[PDB]
Amino acid sequence: VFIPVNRTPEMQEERLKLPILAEEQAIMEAVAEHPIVIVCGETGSGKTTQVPQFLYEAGYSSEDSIIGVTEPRRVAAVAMSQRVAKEMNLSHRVVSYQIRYEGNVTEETRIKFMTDGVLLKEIQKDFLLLKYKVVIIDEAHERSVYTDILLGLLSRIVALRAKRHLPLKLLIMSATLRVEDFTQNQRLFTTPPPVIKVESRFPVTVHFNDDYSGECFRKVCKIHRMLPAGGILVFLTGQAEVHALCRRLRKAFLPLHVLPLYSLLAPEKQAQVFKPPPGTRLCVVATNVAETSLTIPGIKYVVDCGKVKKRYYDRVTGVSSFRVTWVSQASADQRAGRAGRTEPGHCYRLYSSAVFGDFEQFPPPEITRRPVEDLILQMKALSIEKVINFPFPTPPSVEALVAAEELLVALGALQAQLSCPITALGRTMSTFPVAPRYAKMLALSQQHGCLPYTIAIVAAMTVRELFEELDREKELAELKGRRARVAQMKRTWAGQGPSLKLGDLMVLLGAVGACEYAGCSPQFCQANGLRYKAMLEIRRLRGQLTTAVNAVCPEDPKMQPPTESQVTYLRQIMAAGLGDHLARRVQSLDPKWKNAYKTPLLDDPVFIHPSSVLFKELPEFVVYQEIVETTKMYMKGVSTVEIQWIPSLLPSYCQFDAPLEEPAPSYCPESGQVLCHRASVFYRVGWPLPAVQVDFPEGIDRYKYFAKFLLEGQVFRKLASFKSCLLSSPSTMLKTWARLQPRTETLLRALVAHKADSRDSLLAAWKKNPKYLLAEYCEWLPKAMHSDVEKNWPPTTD
RNA sequence: UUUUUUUUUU
Repeated sequence: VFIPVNRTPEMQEERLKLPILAEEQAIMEAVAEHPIVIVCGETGSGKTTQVPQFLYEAGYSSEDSIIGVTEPRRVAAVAMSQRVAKEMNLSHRVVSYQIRYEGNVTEETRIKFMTDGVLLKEIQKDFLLLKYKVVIIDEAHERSVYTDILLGLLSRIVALRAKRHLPLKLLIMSATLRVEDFTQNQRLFTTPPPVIKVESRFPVTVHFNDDYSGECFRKVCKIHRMLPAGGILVFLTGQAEVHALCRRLRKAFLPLHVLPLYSLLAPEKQAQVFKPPPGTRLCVVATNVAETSLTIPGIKYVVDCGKVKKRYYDRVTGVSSFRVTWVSQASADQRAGRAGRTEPGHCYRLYSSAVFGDFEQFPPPEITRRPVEDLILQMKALSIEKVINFPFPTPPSVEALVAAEELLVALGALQAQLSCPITALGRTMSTFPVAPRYAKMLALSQQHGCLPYTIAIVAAMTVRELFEELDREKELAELKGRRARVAQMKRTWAGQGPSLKLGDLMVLLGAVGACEYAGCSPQFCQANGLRYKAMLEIRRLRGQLTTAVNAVCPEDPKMQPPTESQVTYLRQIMAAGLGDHLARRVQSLDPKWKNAYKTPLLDDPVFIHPSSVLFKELPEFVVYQEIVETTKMYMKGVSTVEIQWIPSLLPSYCQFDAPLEEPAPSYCPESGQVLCHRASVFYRVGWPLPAVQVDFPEGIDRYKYFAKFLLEGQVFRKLASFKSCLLSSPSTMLKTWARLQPRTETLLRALVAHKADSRDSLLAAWKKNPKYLLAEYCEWLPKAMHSDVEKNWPPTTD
């Protein structure tokens, strides 16, 4: 049971400062008595660090059974692993972190810190989480997509483990007080788990009072002249406000060190905030990064916009947009908490006391605001067929769940309309750590040696804000030259000719290749307008994407430039990934459509993005990565599609009239199926598409054509020897002068009975009984031949 | 056709 730690005297006093220590036996008694415990403790409560220690003291860690702790951030995983390992007297062999592309875990590991996504991937490998006896899910109040999928899954895992008489304990740790979606949720936890509230210790003063930027300049002005020396933090909506206020404040200046903070800021400039100020007071203009991501020790006065920037996905169109709205009360309070963490602090809210009540208490969960295809593909891999049966803490919209299954079926991830389970292709995609669209690109890309190219493109698309912003006399020319420098570079990476057809996606590839060519130089990144932090993240992601692919397909990471054929094959892999994102140029009217494109998903005209390399080229068909609305509805991530590609690449999105007699249907040896040329038209828009070789539609005519090719020996080459001796032509399966011939019906009926319209279908039928078509096939040969046929009847080897 | 990303987990 009990396990020692050997506390050092100096860390003892610190540890005793935190409040949760008093309630240790209370939390440990709850954990023993209940299967699931919810621990609610504000920042500084020390719950995250100490609760794994308590359970370690109670002996939950063991050989097969360890304590796990899941976190939203990578940083919080590693940092927490280190702090606990030092707060206890234990090696990082015992207390470890696992994050995306780094590791710390050993058989010695008894407390494991991890990101929520890492736990999900373990749930894929073993759904029972046998290697865990306790799982702690921390920062549940953040309600990230992975916390939600984890909480719903673990309720089932806890149940499955319990009936196996191997109890798994789940502890849910929340900084905020409200857990209604957990306690009141009948589907998630049939019995409301006990809720433990831990108080913690530096009070925050809140002051209530068109453009939030102006008042903030005033507030920062008024505070600074008036109040004692202490850190100033201002929350602003976006980067340009941050820069507008910093330059404005620098112009304004007794002491003041002005530092702008935003997530994409260069890590060097970022770091300036934490270090204390050089007769100069600290005032930092920041986005939400200061609210959670960064903790600034010297801050004593915060000024609050009252406004957040968020990204909204339109379900009908699929389109994304960036809008500014009122903060949540919890976001408003948490921003205030930043003010007074190591001294009494001041929060001045630029909204009225009345406005604060108008705020939505809790921000909407991140799952409801975005496509959920990645999760459902994960859920389908765990055999969760009925998505609505899943116990979402907050369920996503119906249209969101229906859209996802439509996309995942369209990629081939989910089979077949009564149900759609994961496919073999869908199962291997589930392993890849990227969105299922790019996941299919990866699975599709295992050919022509462009796999590292596609891995690089996908990695460059998955990363956010690849290119440095560089926006908003002699100083303007320095900045303006940089833009022309980066634009010229973007064009240089994307060649002219077939290379330019890959467009923006080629520009990402050429950016990744050029960066790796210079050994990912920070000098190179600043020279060519690439972002250094993003480029490193690109490199790490390519590594993890390359290792994952090797698991699926047994077979030099930093690459060499592609040949023209490779670039066009890259175009086809990308178009197949982005099938739902196809636009056609308009030619015929309204002045709004002069250079526009039309996409079936939305009525409005869409345009190539002005910074895109395909902007002036304006090809007739493109696939876009995403559509973002600002002033117009713009296509970003654009690549060219050759119109004839569409039916062979995106057959699910097309509608074919009838199979064509000219050219006549053929048999495909690789597929094992009947092919035919079919004319097609895109589903909602009505775009005419040429006739191309496509699989023959399922139907009674398909069986006839397959039966013809089988008798000719094309389907199975063992039967090909007999083709000379057949009594009537194989052609009589389609049409015959001998109407009363029974030969053709008997073969066709037997084929229908076993749904044998393909090599794989018939080969399957021969497993269930290997003499399946023997009688019927013999009907087509003279009797003397029958015995030799039966002797080698399976016309398949193996 | 003319560029206006908040924040983060595999």
